[PDB]
Amino acid sequence: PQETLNGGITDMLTELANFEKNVSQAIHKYNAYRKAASVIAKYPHKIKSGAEAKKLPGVGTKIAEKIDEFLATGKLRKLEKIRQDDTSSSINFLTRVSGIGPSAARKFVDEGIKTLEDLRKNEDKLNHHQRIGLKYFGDFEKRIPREEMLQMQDIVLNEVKKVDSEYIATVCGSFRRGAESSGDMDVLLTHPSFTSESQPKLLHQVVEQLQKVHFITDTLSKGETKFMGVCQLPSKNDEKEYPHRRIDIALIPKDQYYCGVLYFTGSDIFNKNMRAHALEKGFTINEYTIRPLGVTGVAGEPLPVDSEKDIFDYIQWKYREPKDRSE
DNA sequence: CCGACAGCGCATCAGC
DNA sequence: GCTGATGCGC
DNA sequence: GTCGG
Ligand code: NA
Ligand code: NA
Ligand code: NA
Ligand code: NA
Repeated sequence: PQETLNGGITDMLTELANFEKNVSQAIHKYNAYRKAASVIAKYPHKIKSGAEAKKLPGVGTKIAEKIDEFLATGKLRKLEKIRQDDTSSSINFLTRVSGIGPSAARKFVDEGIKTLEDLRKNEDKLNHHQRIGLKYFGDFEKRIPREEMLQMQDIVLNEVKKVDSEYIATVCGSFRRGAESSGDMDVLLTHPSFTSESQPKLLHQVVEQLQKVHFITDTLSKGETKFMGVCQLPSKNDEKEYPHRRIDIALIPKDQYYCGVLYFTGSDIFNKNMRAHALEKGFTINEYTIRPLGVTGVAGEPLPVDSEKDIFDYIQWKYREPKDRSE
């Protein structure tokens, strides 16, 4: 629905969510507020009272009260107060830097480091990830047009195949469901040589090649199975340079690849439904495998999965195009 | 009433 | 030095 | 903060 419908309420709950996560370090309250904000964001009527809102799953007594105060006064005293709070607002803000979580943000503010400028001034107090996060603070908050995602995909698929044409790489996330923009790029990689029962350089060789053609520009973390870093499309020679983007690359055993593609394609709501449906059919589906459940609930050995559809077939679901997995 | 609310890789800390 | 915990991100 | 065993 139009954001003007209940935007004031959903904005309020999202702000409350952020303070719970970043300042109070109450992750479950953060999630409670987010869930309330989502269910309301989807509600196709302008809410007139807290009681009305309380009918929606995830909206309880306290949020109903807050909605009543917001409807009557156009604000919430508690939120107004924390907004103006120098320490709390700075803590909340610093967590926007990738690599600075609630613990680091609190420590920085405790010692008088409150702004990006302060961070810029205190490099030796930042770890590698945090320096990269500061360096690209603005770029990381920008979204990526699908057209750019397509150019990025072109490069990733090309270089992967160049390293070894037996690699399989899939760009997942909402991009794969056809979204018009992305927050970052999520690449799942496999190779027939690598199974759950079977090399510690399969990922490295790919990351290296992407660095050699100057696509990958920085590394946040790199192990044998997961890479997280930064990339940038080549500039059109005279055109303004593209923003640096977050890209993750994960190596997954071949026998677990398609479970991974399904999972990381989502959406999150689709995943919940498919997993439920799988249960009532006597299957357990997670990120890695689908397994049968015996009559007393004992999980059997993972079943053979050679495609996304193999998974749909097990639980008697008709195959669903990623474009159709909004829920 | 009171516990669940996901789980795991990687970088780094804390303890030995 | 080694192991396990913690912070962080997803 | 909300849900539910
Ligand atoms: Na409710
Ligand atoms: Na952060
Ligand atoms: Na953040
Ligand atoms: Na080849």
